[PDB]
Amino acid sequence: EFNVVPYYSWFSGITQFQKGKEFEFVEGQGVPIAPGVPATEAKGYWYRHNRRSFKTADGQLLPRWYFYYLGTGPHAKDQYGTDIDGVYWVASNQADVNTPADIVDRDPSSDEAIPTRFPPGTVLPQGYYIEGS
Ligand SMILES: Nc1ncnc2c1ncn2[C@@H]1O[C@H](COP(=O)(O)O)[C@@H](O)[C@H]1O
Repeated sequence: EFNVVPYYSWFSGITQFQKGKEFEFVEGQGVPIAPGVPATEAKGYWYRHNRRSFKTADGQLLPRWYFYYLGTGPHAKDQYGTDIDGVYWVASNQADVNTPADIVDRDPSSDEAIPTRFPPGTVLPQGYYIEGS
């Protein structure tokens, strides 16, 4: 949850459930599927939301990552592929990463998030759960 309204991702998040496993994709992979989007526009980044829990007298949420098309979201101005903590860049090999994706953001009610799905052959990062799946 957010005490500051986030930029809305077109897609459901990917949640870490095993500590220690790194968030990664093979180069050319990792852009979630949206109907009608040309592969030339399949470029962007996953952004890590660190989550924080409140203290109890019991006994820790792990991060959840959200996808943003290139030139959108909280890192809209950062260059593709730049080392930034909490940003993981992904792109189809059809995409030119020197230009922002031609994709207006999501919301209001207008559209709900698309459950995150990847094409056959995608190496899925172990230790992460794709929300919606
Ligand atoms: N920065 C964000 N933080 C939390 N939720 C977001 C964010 N951007 C968009 N959303 C939408 O809120 C829902 C949470 O994602 P998920 O719970 O993993 O299914 C998703 O449908 C998101 O796309």
